[PDB]
Amino acid sequence: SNFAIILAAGKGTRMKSDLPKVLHKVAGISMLEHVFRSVGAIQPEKTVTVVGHKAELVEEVLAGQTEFVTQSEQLGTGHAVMMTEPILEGLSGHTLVIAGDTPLITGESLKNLIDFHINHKNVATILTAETDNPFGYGRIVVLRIVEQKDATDFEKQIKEINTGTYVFDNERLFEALKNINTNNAQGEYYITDVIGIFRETGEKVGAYTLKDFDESLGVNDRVALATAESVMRRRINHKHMVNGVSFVNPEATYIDIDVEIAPEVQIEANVILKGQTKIGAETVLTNGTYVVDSTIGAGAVITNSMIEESSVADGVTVGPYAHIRPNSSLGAQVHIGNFVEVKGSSIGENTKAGHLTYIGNCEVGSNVNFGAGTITVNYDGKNKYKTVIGDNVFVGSNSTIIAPVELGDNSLVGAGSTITKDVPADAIAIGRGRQINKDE
Amino acid sequence: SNFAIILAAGKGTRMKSDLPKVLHKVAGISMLEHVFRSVGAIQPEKTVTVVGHKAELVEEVLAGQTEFVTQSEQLGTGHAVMMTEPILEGLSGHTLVIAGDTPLITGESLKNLIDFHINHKNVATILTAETDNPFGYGRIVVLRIVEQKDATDFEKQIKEINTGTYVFDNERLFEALKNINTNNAQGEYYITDVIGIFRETGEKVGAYTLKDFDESLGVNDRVALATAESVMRRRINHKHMVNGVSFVNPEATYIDIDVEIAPEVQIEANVILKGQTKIGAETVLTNGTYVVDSTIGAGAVITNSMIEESSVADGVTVGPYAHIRPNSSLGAQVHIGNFVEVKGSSIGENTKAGHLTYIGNCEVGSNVNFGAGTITVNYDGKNKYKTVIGDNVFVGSNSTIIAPVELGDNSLVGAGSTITKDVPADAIAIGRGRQINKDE
Amino acid sequence: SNFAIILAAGKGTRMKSDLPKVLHKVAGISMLEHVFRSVGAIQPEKTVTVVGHKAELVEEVLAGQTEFVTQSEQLGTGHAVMMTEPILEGLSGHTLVIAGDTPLITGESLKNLIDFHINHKNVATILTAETDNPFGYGRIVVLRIVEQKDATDFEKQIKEINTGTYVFDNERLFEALKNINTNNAQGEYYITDVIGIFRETGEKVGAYTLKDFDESLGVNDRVALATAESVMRRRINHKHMVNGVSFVNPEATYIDIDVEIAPEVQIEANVILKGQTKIGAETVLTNGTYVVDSTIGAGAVITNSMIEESSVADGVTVGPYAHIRPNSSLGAQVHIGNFVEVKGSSIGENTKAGHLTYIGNCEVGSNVNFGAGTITVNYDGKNKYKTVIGDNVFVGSNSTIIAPVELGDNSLVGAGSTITKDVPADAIAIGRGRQINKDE
Ligand SMILES: [Ca+2]
Ligand SMILES: [Ca+2]
Ligand SMILES: [Ca+2]
Ligand SMILES: [Ca+2]
Repeated sequence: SNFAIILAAGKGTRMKSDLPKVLHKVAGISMLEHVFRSVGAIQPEKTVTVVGHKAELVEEVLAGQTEFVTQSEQLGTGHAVMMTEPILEGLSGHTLVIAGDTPLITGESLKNLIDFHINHKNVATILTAETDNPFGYGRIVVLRIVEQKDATDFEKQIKEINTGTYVFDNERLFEALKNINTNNAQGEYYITDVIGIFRETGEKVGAYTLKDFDESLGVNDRVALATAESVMRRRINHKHMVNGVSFVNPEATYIDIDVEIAPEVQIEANVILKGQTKIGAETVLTNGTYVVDSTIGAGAVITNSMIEESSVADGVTVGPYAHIRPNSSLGAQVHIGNFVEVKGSSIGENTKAGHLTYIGNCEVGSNVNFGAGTITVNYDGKNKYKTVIGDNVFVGSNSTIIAPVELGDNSLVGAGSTITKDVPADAIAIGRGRQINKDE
Repeated sequence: SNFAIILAAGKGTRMKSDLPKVLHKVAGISMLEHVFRSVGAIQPEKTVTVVGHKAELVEEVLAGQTEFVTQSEQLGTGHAVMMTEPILEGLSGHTLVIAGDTPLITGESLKNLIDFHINHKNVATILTAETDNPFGYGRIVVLRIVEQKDATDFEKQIKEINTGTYVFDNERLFEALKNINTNNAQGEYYITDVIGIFRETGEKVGAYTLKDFDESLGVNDRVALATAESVMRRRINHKHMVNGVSFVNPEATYIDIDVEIAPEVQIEANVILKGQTKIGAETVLTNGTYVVDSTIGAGAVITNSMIEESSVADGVTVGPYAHIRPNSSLGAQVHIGNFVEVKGSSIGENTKAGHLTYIGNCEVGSNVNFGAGTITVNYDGKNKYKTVIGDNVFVGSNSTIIAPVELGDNSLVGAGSTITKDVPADAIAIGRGRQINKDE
Repeated sequence: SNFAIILAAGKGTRMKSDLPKVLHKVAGISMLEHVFRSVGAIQPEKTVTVVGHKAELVEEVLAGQTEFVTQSEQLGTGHAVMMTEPILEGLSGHTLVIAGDTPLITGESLKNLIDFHINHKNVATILTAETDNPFGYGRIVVLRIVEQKDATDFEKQIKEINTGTYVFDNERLFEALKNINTNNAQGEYYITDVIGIFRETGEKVGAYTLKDFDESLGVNDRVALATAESVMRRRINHKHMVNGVSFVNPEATYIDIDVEIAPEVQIEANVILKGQTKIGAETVLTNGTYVVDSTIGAGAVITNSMIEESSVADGVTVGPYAHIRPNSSLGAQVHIGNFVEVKGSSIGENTKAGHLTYIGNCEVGSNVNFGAGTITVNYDGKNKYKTVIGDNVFVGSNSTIIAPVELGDNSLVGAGSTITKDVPADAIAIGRGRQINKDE
């Protein structure tokens, strides 16, 4: 009963990019994916995306749930939708035609668009909006969509404009296109021509007006791309605020569309949350914090730090200026202070690494203490090695732990030491020279 | 002659918080405290705050200057103000009734509110404002405050709305409430009912209209809380700019309400100043700088750094990426470079710690030089120790100074050394091994 | 044929600064320089800047291309322009009179201003604009410029105001001033008085209206200075976006007026680019990145780092939290990780310094590897020294390389070592003590 056609064929030269226009991201995902998500709201029985230049590229990612069709020749929107003929020809119902570059339209508006369509038995309904600066846009007279050039000194005053989003009765849509194309006397034909045909035939043409004009934004250049990110950012942050998350400045906090955040979390300005990130209850995120594809538990405090593809338990304190790199896990109540880098290591609960430390490829136990300046070495030039540090070990400041090596439970390393051999449990490893003063 | 009643009883379920609503902060202090500060402007002979859930909590901080009264049962604003009867009953004068959730109202407006009250001998004056979207708010007809539901197809057009802030003649206020409550035929009664009673009795009811509608904002959820921080931020930064402080972007700089800043200071965007912080003349604060409960002198340059509960003299340069922790003091012209952490230490003038260094619990003299990579160790596992470093000492790069220990004036430590014993004045301490090459 | 007079004499007491008002910067250069750049658009045969207090200071920088004249006495704008008499007296043509504190006016508007001037043969044309809050500004009746005080209950309604920018026929301009000054019966005389004289004489006085009122902004205090930076920031970022640069938030990115950025560059919010900075194609700049007077190549990724007066080749990755200091050069595909400081050193291609490292005054070859914690020492107290590190050298973690010293190609340093003597090619230098365990 409901069908959807997504127009996603290049031609976006104002973007000054080699990437297909619809692949440019907005709050974490491509414009095309935001459009697929809105389209899902109408629960279309079938969906077809017309692609073009770098066709496979657009398919080489956001594929699967959707049928694709390629157009090797660009002859306008009419032609583009004509390329979906092989799949929608004959079926009865309602067909939504939408551009892959209008990422701000919501599922709720698409739905209101169809409802209106049916509630008036229209043959075609134009999604429209009102602006005080109609310049350029096609004007809505419903009788006909007058273009800017073909507009009369009078018509150039119509506030209501065409958003380029439509709903047509599937049977008549392909008919009109088939017709226009042959008796067009021109090469390229636009989808708005079909609106012209229903005018001739006296068929019913409705128009749904959007409440918010800004949701109709079509992205043609990077100025409109930034505007899209601005609206999407406000939308995302608004939902988080209604859900109990505090923002010092929601106009300057950057949270991707799929990030999950528990109520009571507090977010200072200029925090960045990307990908599949998740934040537990009562966690505090301070200015400069940057988190990507990670999980942060409840009661944590992340201070001006960078966390990537890692997991952080409840009550962890990180920062300021720490870097938690891929595949690290920080156990409950762990503390990572300033200028510490943790990479590919698991760290047991209550362990502390408060300063200028590098921990890579280690399995670390609980209640371990890393003195300021501790460095793990697990790279020789071609191969890496792992290090095991037991529970309750004390690693003196400015030490160098050279892997492969193991430190047993409760062992201790003296400051300034260089460890090259296993240190047994309860032992004490020292590898530093003796001090020698010299008067005058 | 002037009395004030502050309504601060829970019921804020849209906040999704376990903290009493009025305790949520805006620019450094609770909404309740911003309201107390505005209220002080009318110089009320007596002030009473009606609290409720977590009553003690609200008292367990912002107490002292104000009388509190608890309401174990929530039966509306009428009931809430009725709880202050034991204290304001009988007194003559003017009584301001204000919610603890309207933190943007200024003392100047409260004052204009009273003046208006007296200048018209009103019995009650409603603080009002005009908006183009009156939906939801009580409409002002002065005759009566028509609610959204009880509003006629006509009345729902009144632009002027009720802010919920009022001034009543104290004697008649408690009378009407006492009355309504008994012949109410209902449990809960609203303070706006008193406006209804004065209508019956034909008493004079005025209305003061605020010039700025946004100052009337009542905070019910975290979206309005962010709006309150946005307005308060602009207000605070505006005053600093009029006072000679330059801001690269005052819409994105976060300065708490009590921070003091001398004229000629320059502030880049995204700087955060909290608590009792004070900044001296001509100081430059760059992007990312975060200062809490600290004092910074004149002529300093703080570059992307974090400073907490410390004192910084004139001409100090800090950063980028340095962390000055609690109870540290940096003398005149001291320089702390990148990746340096200073914790609980005093540092004499002209001393320099330019790179990757950790200085904790030390008393440091003047003209000292910390080579890159120097680490102080004053933690054994259960106990801490102090270190004294005299004037003009040179601490070679990558050294480890293990406390307790002392370095005498003009002494010197060789790079890569580990110091465990006192180093006498003018001496030279070395604790590093010898280098051994190996051909091929 | 075209002449220009720039009014830049102090009197800006609301700025609370000891610097001449026009010297305050906006997006990297003084307000005066933005005005010179707009003025150049009219291609003036001669340009004269009237200075005053700290006269030399204004000349001690933005000099050269312009004639200066000092006024030791402040008797108004009429007097100020009278000081340029010695140079413009007698010449025929058109003379633009503009204040050094209106940095937002564009060259395109100045040009439209002259065109209008000539297209109407006016004797004088007032650059005007319309605002809904004319309060304070001089009203435009063209007949006369009525001031706020001398305005009639009616005139105080004129929406069109005087921007203080004018074009006069050079011959008549000095005539009227010469006249007014003698029969003024007052000390100070304003340039708007000349508009009064042409009214008496019945001469033609036109007015060009600006499309954007905000471009007329005169900066008198730091609140308007921030507004100027806000408009200039939007203008600069807009041009970059039209040119192919992506901005996550162009309202919070700080790019100086002369920074050059190649298309396809991606810029996260809160990035700062200053001075003569240049960014190559497809480079990614993340939140917190701060670049000053540097060149970054194509395909680089700068993550939250500070780069000053340096050069960075193609494919370099820097950050997070690295500091590249003055006079450093990073070769192609070099990698500088977190907490690394590079100062005055050249670094060959593919070299890697991934953690907690300080590299100063070194010449480093290609394919070198700096293990975490490596420190170069080239400071003794009064003198500095250089270090040469050949190609393919491996510098073990936590080492100390003490200059002057040299490491030959393919040599290697063992971790925890202190190097004080040259290390020959293919050799292996070790300077660490031996580890000694201790049971229980
Ligand atoms: Ca274990
Ligand atoms: Ca001393
Ligand atoms: Ca070579
Ligand atoms: Ca070290």
